[PDB]
Amino acid sequence: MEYEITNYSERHTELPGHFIGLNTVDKLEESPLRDFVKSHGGHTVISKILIANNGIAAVKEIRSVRKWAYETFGDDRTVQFVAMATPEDLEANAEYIRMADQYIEVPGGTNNNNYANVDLIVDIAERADVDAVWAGWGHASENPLLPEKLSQSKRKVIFIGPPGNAMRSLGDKISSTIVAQSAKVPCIPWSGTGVDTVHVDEKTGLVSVDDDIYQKGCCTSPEDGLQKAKRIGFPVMIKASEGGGGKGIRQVEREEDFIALYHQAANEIPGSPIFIMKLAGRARHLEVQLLADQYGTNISLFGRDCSVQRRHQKIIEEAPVTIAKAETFHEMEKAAVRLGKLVGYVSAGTVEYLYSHDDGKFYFLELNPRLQVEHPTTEMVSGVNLPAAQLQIAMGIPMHRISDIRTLYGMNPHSASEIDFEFKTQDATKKQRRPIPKGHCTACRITSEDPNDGFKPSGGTLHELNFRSSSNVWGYFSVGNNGNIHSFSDSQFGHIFAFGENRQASRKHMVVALKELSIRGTVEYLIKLLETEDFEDNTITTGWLDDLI
Ligand SMILES: CO[C@H]1CCCC[C@@H](c2ccccc2)OC(=O)[C@@H](C)[C@@]2(O)O[C@H]([C@@H](C)[C@H](O)[C@H]2OC)[C@@H](C)/C=C/[C@H]1OC
Repeated sequence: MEYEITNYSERHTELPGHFIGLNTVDKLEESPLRDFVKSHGGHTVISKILIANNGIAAVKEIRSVRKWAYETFGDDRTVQFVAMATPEDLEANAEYIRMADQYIEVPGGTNNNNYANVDLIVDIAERADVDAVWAGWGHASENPLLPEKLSQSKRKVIFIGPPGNAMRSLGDKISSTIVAQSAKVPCIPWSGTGVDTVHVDEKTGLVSVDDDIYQKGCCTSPEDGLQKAKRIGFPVMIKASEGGGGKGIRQVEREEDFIALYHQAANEIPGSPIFIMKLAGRARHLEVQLLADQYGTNISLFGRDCSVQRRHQKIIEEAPVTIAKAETFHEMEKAAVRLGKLVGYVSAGTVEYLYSHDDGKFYFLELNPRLQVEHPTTEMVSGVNLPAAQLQIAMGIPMHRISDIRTLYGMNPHSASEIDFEFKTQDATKKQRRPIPKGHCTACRITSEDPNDGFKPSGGTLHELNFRSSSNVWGYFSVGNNGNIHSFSDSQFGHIFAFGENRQASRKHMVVALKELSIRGTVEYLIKLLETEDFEDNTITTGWLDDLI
């Protein structure tokens, strides 16, 4: 078969070498896959992928890509998958291992010994002679050394995700906020407000902040920090930029406690720079789904509202966002895009925001440089197969030649016409359709207890739920093997996704599914949360669930 043609050869010359793989279209024999990549403007044929993950992540990657492969080439194995298999996963007969076209055994224990071990991943990538590695979420997905070492290999292995430079462009909290401010993204009042000068390596695009600028947002002494705190207004947070987890951080309610608490945080992470920031109160946590190709094009795929949290853990999330005014969320989308373009982002990513419904303002929190477990919420309302889009982007195919994206913008999916994603001109508004979310999706995190008792557990590590009473709901529970904290566990986590024509409908469908599920040997509190007046009226906040407890 033939396709409409895109010639991006000039643009290919500008791309950093780490984007280019070994099997480039120019020196490759004709084939369905090669023809597709070439005609669509891509540079490298990715026909074999190593999955540096397990559980639901590995299963989702395989199913999403194989579905795209089948729809596109009539052969769902056009792009092969190699799996990494720990003794724990092998012993549990994990589905992803059985699904993969091939697999390689790896050491057990915590993930630093396997799925998150960069050197091992690179070694296996070479041994398996793969074209690319997909990490997804968790494990080493956010480790810049992964794409860097993969590209340094003589096998020139591609990373299906953002480049190391993009991940590094957003360093500690201080450097990260300054970069955001340089991209004109509103940030929470802090000791560095106004500091927005960044340095971009004219050759690598790596974004950094010179020491003389970085220090502009740091405290020179406890007394200096107090002065900065007074200006910002109490309560504030004292934070050591090099702080780990919950160390090097202290909330200050009153001036009188500042100095003492400053030393407490400083002493936990000695020598670390310290910055002051206003304390976020009960508000909203919104996310913008970012998708970027290798040619500077960053777009948003609407967003998600994950305000309902417990101990900072997302429990209930929905897409698209509805609490914010349409134009205000569009501003969050645009700011996310500005940031993505600045750090040279590529692939899927999320920009998190703090949003106050009382005054309608929003503030940057962070950019998670990875695809998230709850991504199907966004996939459902946008119609975009995200793992397939990531794969095409990794092959060098531009945003406008990704079929699901063309469909989202109301274009003929077979056409090669350029798309103006910013709708800047009358011509663009004439040939394109502004994306509109299709329906609504509610996602709930669910937990289960399946103690390891010697008895052979139900085969597989991904237990799927096929609801008999609901038509718009799907869910799963997964055995947590080889985590960073637990190599195996009695507890099992998962998610349930429910679709509806609108917020009320998806909510209703979720409740119906949960009730059906509750007829099994957990989700009882979820049903109550979903049927509360506050949730129904959408008057919840980031502190809502914690206040109920
Ligand atoms: C682990 O694999 C599960 C994942 C299900 C995720 C929930 C489900 C859904 C969302 C909301 C409500 C109900 C169900 O989302 C979907 O089915 C949609 C969005 C989606 O993920 O389907 C997958 C792809 C075509 C693509 O990525 C995307 O389509 C654009 C296919 C491969 C389905 C795989 C499933 O296995 C059969």
